[PDB]
Parts: sequence; C-alpha cells; structure tokens
Amino acid sequence: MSQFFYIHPDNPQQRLINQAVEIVRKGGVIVYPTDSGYALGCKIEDKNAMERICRIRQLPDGHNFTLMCRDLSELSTYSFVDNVAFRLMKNNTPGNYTFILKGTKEVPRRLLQEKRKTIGMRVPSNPIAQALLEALGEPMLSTSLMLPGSEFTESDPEEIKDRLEKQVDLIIHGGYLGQKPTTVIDLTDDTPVVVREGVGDVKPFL
Repeated sequence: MSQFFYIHPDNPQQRLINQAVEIVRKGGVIVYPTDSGYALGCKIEDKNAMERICRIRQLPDGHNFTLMCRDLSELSTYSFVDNVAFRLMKNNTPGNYTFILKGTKEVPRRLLQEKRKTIGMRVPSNPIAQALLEALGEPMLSTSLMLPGSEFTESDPEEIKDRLEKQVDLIIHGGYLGQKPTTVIDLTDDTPVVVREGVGDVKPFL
C-alpha cells in the first residue's frame, strides 16, 4: 500500500524528497503538493504509471496530460515556445497556471494529445514540488488530483489517503492546500484561449 510522508512545506527534508524521487524512478505513482492543489506524478517514460494516473484522474478525452517543470528553460525543452509564448509566460510564472503547447520530440508520443500533438506545461511555485523536480532532474508526468467529476482539487492529505491508499505508491503530506485548480491557457494558436479559469488571473492573456 501507499507510504505516507509528512514533508515541511517551506523547508523540505532532503531525505524524504530523495525517497520520493526514488519511488518515482522505480515506476511508482505519487501524490504530491503544488501551489494549486495536490497532483499525481510519475516518471515520464513509465507507461504503466501513466496508465494508473489516467485511471485515477479519469482524464477526459481531449484533455492534456501535464509536464511539471522546474522553470521556463526546462519547459522550452519539452514544448515549442516562440517569442510571443515566452513573453506571455515570463511574468506569469511560477505557479497558478498550466500552459497548453505543442510537445517537442523529447516528449513520449503517447503523452501528446492525438489531435493537436499538444501537452500541458506547468511550473509549480512551492518548495516541495520544486525540490522533487530538482532531485528528479527532469519533468514529472502529472495531472492535478481532482475529486472525480469535480472541478476542484483534493487538498486534504488524510482524505486523499482514505480515497487512494491502495492506488498510489506514495502520498506526500505537504499541508492543507487550496481547492481551486490552475488556470489553463492554450497558447498553441494566435489568440490565447482560456481553457479553464482557475487560481491564475486570466487578464494577462486577454
């Protein structure tokens, strides 16, 4: 069953961070905190893991997977970012947003949305998430942890534990978070499209 780590929100214990990354490198699926609710994460090339996350999230058809990245530099490696895209994301990072872009060749084809060959890019602003990525050395395949059917994110470690203790390999208690998901902005076309109005202000993209 799932392990359960209590990690300090501001000063993450390195030992637990490393342990979590190890679980991910071994192909496990973890629940971790972000500035915008809890999220599900796994290694990029682990198909089985991807499959598990997809079923917990019940990702709608046409909905993109998410690549949790350390910063814009890393993000520009996994997705096509032109000058305008960069300009729009520059001051609206980190946190609060998920940007839909075209994935580069560095992204497993099975992760791209079949139609448009797109994928969500997201840079978390919280210490724990940032520490997990730094330890991993690459983006983490993820999706927000939405209570099925719902429009809001899980935010309670205990509640998450009761619901998924037998479905994930690790649950990282990073505090009681917010419930409003990230604001999703599609940047693949000439006019930014607000896919979902979450915690992030949509004004910069109007």
